[PDB]
Amino acid sequence: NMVKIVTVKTQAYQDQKPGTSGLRKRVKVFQSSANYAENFIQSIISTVEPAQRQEATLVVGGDGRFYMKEAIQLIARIAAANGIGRLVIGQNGILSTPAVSCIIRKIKAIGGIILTASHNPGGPNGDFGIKFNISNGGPAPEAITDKIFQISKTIEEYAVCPDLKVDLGVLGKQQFDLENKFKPFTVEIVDSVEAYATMLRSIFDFSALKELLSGPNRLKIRIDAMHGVVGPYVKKILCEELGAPANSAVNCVPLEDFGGHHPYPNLTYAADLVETMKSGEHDFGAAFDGDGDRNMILGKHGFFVNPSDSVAVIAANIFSIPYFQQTGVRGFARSMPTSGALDRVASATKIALYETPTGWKFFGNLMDASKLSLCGEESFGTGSDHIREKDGLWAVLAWLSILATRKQSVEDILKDHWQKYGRNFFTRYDYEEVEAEGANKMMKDLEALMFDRSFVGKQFSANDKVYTVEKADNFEYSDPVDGSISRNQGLRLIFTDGSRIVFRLSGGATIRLYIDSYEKDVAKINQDPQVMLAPLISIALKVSQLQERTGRTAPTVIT
Ligand SMILES: [Ca+2]
Repeated sequence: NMVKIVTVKTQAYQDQKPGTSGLRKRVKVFQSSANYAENFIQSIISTVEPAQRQEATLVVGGDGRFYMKEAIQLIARIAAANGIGRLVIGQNGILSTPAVSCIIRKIKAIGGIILTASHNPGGPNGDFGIKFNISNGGPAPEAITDKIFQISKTIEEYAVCPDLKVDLGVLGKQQFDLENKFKPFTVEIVDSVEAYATMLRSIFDFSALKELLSGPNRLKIRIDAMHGVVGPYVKKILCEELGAPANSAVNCVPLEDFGGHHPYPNLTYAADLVETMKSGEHDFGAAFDGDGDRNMILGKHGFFVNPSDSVAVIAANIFSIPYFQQTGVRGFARSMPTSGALDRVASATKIALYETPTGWKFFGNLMDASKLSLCGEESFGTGSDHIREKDGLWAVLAWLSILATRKQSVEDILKDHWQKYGRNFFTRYDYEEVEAEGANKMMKDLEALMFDRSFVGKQFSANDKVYTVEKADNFEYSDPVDGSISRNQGLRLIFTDGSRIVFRLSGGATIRLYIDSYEKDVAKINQDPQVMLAPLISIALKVSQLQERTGRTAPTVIT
């Protein structure tokens, strides 16, 4: 642990873009491309001014996928050589994305490097990702990721301590003396769960939750971490501390290949959990994605809570949670394609509702302005301003808190909610890997059609019901915090009855078609969703001429 600093000549790569969720490549790319990881790590660290490196701490950890520990060792060797004073690293390299955000904010780190590719498959033939978060605990913004990219493109050398090796498996402080450097390099290995659990212990009423989850008359739960990073969090918090029986923790051992499956929480990737819930034995089920910031919520018999409804239900019962009883509710937000269910709650309770373009930064900005308490995305995303990433296990404890106060089943809570606010039937059609020319033509033609002065007021017949266009545009957002203007964020068809159709191209092309059908009638709100959605789906396909432009007669995926 007495080690030399050396300078390594390297050759730059041209494709190392950090994106909004990190640099992601196949594992084999990282393995076969000389200094691929080294170059990128150096580029991140070179964004930190030399004068500020010794007093800086970086938080480092990841989702447990293959190659993670090797990448972490590399980050330590390079951080040390570059004069970064300290790393804080989760035991075994493990930290969920929400735990990283938690720890950065708690210890006032300059940021963190997260070894995750989120839900993407891992293993020797899978994907790997390197994500950079800054001092507010959230994703590095474009100005920073721009700078990292620029540096990586022309880098000709990096600094490294080749003989430095960190023991990731044992808790505590390891110090490294660097040759011809006065100050030591320090690594603190922390328990992967402790800080995050201590945070949750202050947010939620663990006494109430222990009462709910323990004993003969307990709420019966099945919580599926999909062999990813949230596993130990489930075991240590829900089972060990809150007393849920050990069987409650499903697929809660992190695996380097996530068990050979894709850790994304939806009805088909988490098919095993759904089949478990179908037996009527359990009251509540949930699944998480690989790095822990997405969640799916299930009730008895595998009743599916739509993510757009989940955030609305949490909003409508938000003072069941001690944190909000103390902060108050500062605002609500959803991404524009997410259903308008949250809006109904916000309008009725007179709380601001922010409708943002797709992406974290819009939520993070509003939170940093003390204007946003609770946010949701239709893509299984739920969060609050307790940190600056979405948080799947948090959403689960929010649901458990509501179940404890309401003393009703998941399905009955939703039925009561629909009765009170009306129901926003919702689905998302994905058309994957469509020919770009056809997708682009479809969008440009539709947008032109929508811009015509006569389009507003146009009527579309169902069947029975007539839909009337209230507004039609290509969504634009002026950020109230950083002043940026986001344009071309999705074609919106907004109907006078509270329903909407939205088309986006994904950022082969992917078309995402979102259908939001609002119904107030008692005779309609408990019908089957794809049946109730069929009229607007028909209207959407006809006005867009999607089949004509793409050759597709059906979506690839329906959620
Ligand atoms: Ca994720």
